[PDB]
Amino acid sequence: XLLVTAGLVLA
Repeated sequence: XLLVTAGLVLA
């Protein structure tokens, strides 16, 4: 995906 997380950053 294109996200905004911490911590991993996933698809």
